[PDB]
Amino acid sequence: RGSFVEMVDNLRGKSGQGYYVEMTVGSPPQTLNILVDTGSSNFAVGAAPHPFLHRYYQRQLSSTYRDLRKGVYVPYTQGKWEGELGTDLVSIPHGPNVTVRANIAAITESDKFFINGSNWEGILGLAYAEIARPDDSLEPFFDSLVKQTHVPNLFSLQLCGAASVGGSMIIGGIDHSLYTGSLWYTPIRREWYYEVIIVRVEINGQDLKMDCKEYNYDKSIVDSGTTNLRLPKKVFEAAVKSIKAASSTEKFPDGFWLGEQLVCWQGTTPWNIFPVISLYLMGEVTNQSFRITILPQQYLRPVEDVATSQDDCYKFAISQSSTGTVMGAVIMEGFYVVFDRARKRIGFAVSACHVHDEFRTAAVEGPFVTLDMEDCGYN
Ligand SMILES: C[C@@]1(c2cc(NC(=O)c3ccc(C#N)cn3)ccc2F)C=CSC(N)=N1
Repeated sequence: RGSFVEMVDNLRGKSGQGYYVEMTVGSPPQTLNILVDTGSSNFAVGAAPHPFLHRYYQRQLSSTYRDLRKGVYVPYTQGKWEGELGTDLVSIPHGPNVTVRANIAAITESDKFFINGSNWEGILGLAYAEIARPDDSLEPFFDSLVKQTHVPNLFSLQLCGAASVGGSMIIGGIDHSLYTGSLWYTPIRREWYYEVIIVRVEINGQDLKMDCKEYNYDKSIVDSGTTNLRLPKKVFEAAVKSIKAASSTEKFPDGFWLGEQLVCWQGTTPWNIFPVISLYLMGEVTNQSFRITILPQQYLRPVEDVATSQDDCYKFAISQSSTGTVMGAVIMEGFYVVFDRARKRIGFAVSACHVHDEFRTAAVEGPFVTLDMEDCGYN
């Protein structure tokens, strides 16, 4: 009840490949590493020997498997998985001491879904039923967990990272050792993705003076399943233009800002020429907001596997989007993030583990006065 020591440090991963938790599926239990994804709502796992997979769900061995006799084709903007739907017994060894009958999509075909060299063989969609495939009748895992057990309807994520990353996913609660200062809550605007409303943006304290509605076009979401802070092209333009201006003692190729090239130094990174980035999020109270600030340490990520270079090369991990803002790993790694489903809100605090230097720190600050925040939501 504020201390979940068993669950601390239960996230593992590799830079650029995401965070995974260990899960078991079936009877007797088959252990699998499962990507933690707040951007989708399906629990889907490798079920055939795709050569990139360390292991896979073997239904024939599970005595508790049930077939739903339904299939599902799930495409993304590059590329896809296809699966056979069913149920089985699932548990999280370094999570609550419980077993749950949940929906499972057994992946039988894919393209560009499994990553070569990755050490995970499935995905845990933790978002809501509205975006479940094939439809909202297919209950997501977390919903099933809460319904069948006494686990409270809340989880929290401390994505730390830095070739291997680490973190904690606290199921059913909050662990206070994971954050400093105070949690600040922003409303979940609708229960499909974890949608939130950005009401103001600053670069090094400087506003952007954009219609806040632009910031949330057509959506702003919190997503552990994406690396980048992804922005709508308009906001991206204004953002980069400002980041360029804040940054203009060094010249960088246009391709770097566009994610088309890496930039390398040899630990001689001029972190301090790079501005901090602040997003004000709708608060809990009318005309009240709060501020989250990330460092260049978050949006400039080291690219490990460059055979062609002996130096330290970095990627600009702020990119343009057509699905609205994606608050991904670049954002979340600054913070302890509480997905308070019970109260339709998302909490942020400074991560006890976030990476910084002796000059600037990731911050969560409040309160602020911000009028017309409702007009910031897109309809
Ligand atoms: C379901 C999915 C998805 C997400 C991912 N996630 C990742 O590979 C990934 C990689 C690095 C990081 C980080 N940090 C997070 N996620 C892979 C496949 C996939 F289909 C679709 C697009 S974006 C999203 N939220 N989830």
